[PDB]
Amino acid sequence: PKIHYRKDYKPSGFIINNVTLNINIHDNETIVRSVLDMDISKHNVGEDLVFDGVGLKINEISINNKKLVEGEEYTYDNEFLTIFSKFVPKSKFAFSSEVIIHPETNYALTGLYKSKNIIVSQCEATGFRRITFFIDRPDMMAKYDVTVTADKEKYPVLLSNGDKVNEFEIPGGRHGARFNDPHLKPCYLFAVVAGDLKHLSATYITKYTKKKVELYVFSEEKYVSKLQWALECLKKSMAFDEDYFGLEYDLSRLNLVAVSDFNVGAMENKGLNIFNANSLLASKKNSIDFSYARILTVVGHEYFHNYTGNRVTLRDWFQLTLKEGLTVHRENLFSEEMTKTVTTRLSHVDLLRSVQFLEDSSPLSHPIRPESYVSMENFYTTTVYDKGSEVMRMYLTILGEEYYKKGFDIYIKKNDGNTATCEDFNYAMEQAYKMKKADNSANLNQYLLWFSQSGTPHVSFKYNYDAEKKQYSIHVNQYTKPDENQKEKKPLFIPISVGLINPENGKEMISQTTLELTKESDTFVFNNIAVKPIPSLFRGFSAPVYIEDNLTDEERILLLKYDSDAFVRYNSCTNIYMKQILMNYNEFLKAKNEKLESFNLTPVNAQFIDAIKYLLEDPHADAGFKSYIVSLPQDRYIINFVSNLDTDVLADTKEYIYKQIGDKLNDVYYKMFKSLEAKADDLTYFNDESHVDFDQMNMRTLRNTLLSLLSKAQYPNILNEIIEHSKSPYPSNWLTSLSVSAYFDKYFELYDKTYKLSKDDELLLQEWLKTVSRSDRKDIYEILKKLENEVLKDSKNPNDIRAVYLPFTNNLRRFHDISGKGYKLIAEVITKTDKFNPMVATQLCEPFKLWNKLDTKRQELMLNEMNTMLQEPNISNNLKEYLLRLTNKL
Ligand SMILES: Cc1cccc(CNC(=O)N[C@H](CC(C)C)C(=O)NO)c1
Ligand SMILES: [Mg+2]
Ligand SMILES: [Mg+2]
Ligand SMILES: [Mg+2]
Ligand SMILES: [Zn+2]
Repeated sequence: PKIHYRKDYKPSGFIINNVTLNINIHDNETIVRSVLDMDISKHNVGEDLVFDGVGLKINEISINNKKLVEGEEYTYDNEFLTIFSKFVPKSKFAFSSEVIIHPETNYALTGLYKSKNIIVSQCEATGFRRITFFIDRPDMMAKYDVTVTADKEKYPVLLSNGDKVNEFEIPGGRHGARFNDPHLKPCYLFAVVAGDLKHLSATYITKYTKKKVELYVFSEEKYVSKLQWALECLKKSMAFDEDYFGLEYDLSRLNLVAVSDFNVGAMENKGLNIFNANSLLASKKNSIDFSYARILTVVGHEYFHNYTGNRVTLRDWFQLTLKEGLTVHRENLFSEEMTKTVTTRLSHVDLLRSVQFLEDSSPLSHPIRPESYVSMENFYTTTVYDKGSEVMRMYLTILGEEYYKKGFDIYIKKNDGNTATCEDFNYAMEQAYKMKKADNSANLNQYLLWFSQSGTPHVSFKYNYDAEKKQYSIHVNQYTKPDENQKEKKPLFIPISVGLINPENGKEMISQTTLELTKESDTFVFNNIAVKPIPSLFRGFSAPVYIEDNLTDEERILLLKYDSDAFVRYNSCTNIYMKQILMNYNEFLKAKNEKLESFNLTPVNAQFIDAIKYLLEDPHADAGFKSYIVSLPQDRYIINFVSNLDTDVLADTKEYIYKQIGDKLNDVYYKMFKSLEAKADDLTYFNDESHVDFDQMNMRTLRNTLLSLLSKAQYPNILNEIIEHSKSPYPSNWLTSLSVSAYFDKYFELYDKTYKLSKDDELLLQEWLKTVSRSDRKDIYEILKKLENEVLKDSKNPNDIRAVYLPFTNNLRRFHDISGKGYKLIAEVITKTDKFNPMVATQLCEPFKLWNKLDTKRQELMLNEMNTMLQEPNISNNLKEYLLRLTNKL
């Protein structure tokens, strides 16, 4: 395989200053004419001029109006256009090409493609080369003049980046529009859209310079009614970047556009952000609650890239985390601010410690700045994004808000209009650190290990209290497991946000403080500690690590009830559940393997259950928080703690724990389910697509979590409640009625009822598909076949394929059926999908990432299917690299 290495970065021998494009859309072809105004750089050594260009049909090639001929002045192999050096000018020159491409058959959704009746582009990372020839790498920055032409009836709205400088008619019922983007950019930020689009618009006035910006949001006509919340979230995003970061938008217009067929969430093309419709479009009668959160985060994310990615871009793709990690951190800050609910930060932590920790213990483990790749696309990972965000967030923890803001401003100004590297960011943060420490010898050189070292650190603690001296010590150790990336792991700079709780009264004993652990181990000592405390460690989840608190369950319960920090409270609960899960798992496992006729199970701690009841009954405690405490840890979290995991044993473990707690709490759960109804399902704001009450949404979440618990329990007459719930105007509620009815004969009636409610809205139907797919049904395999035949059919829409299959893959009992039939079904979907969309096929590989954590029969079955996929003729480079890495061959 062709391997690119971070250390081998070199600047190009060429410069592209201006790009002038004419994109002429017709029914069965698009013609792209492109002039590149180029020059020779100071790094040039008279090399051949090599352009990326994939799947292009060449009409003509010229340099300075001299036609070039295949075999004589150039070669083209369908991937690279090579202009022999004799024909490459030695000073400024014009390169012209005209190629033909076919969006109407581009089902890979990269380059220029058709999504329903909209023509749209996706260029990040390597898509621009599928539109026209270029030196397709992010350090090749240029200014763009783009003309789009098309049939006017079919494609009345034409957009590209930047200012629309002209619009004109063309004979034969066509028309054109010309765009000028004045900001230098890499080609990955180019976009064009053509469609029969409708819009909502508003004018935003910037805070400092009072610049008028016209905001447009666009969709197909059918769904124009679903654009309003996106527009509001854009206004919120713009205000937040002004208010926190002092950053103002930099063009007269910003367009956001929803398309039905999109590989991921959205894309930050300058002035022309393009979204998966599931991440831009909602209405309260037609969307579940989680859509509102998702749109807020994704709009925010793309908007924040306008500085972190666009105005300051990447030197090379190994720097991906510099824009994605930093943008996710900005997006998280924004979301926390907008929602004002503690469950926001918790949700980010839950995702990291489940999916990202799994990745980091897998054969796919990489540092947030990888050292190599074959397909850069396989590095758009939860590591690069979510661990990257936690690495970006630790700078804020270490510096505090004022000095963090200073460092960020150093970075953003210094590198404006240019490329940057992770080192540039660390250098800016290090300038702030020196100022904070008032010591120009302080440095953050150790911090760089967070970019280069893979794997999750393990941090463990020991405590000692001397009552005569009123003196308390916290001794801390860190360990990272050696791996394929580093055989010897070095200690990191780990910030440990800490409090100390008095167990006698539940109160805070110290000003919160941040311990800076820089060695493999260290002991932090506190004086004037009046009684033995219970430590409150890694407040806010202050570093991306495995925490071993070495606390008793009695101490954990005291923190769950009385600590101030939502993460420590949640983590203390998590830890009590993990101790129980591992103990019961081992009990069940021994019983199974020893074929015992009788055995014991350790009961769930009765004081913990009493604590759960106390919190649930507190009318002043948070509804969202409550929903986390009655839920066991996610399976992907649990599996980080078990080797050779028997998934059936784990399923039996979780069922036993849930049943123990419900046997004590179900009546509490029912009383709460009823008592929360009035406030949860209040219709204030039901017609207001500009405002969401996130606390009220967390109440619905709690109700729906409780309803699931009671339904699984067969609580008496709960079917009555399920049927009433299916009549609620909130889709979150009526789709929950379908999933919780899985435990009853009424499931197929609710399946039909909710289908009819869902089938006329593309996105609501996809949410119905997910609801069916995750249903806890013994007959799930026959239900999947019914979805395939009756609803999915031949769809190539990634959202339809993902909706049908991914939730089902999280069904611990059924997906991991010891026959292997679950593994076979998903492997067939992967292979099928790879024939037209390699990026989506690699997404669908997700359940296989934990293969080497499973018991040896399941390991063998997963491995069999992975190797079968690898044998498929014409397997994509994306899928083949992924699977070779995952199976320890690469
Ligand atoms: C964790 C993670 C891995 C890969 C991709 C994503 C995010 N979904 C997106 O929409 N990502 C895009 C990538 C573009 C190249 C489409 C993004 O970062 N938009 O800013 C998450
Ligand atoms: Mg082609
Ligand atoms: Mg997010
Ligand atoms: Mg469709
Ligand atoms: Zn992004």
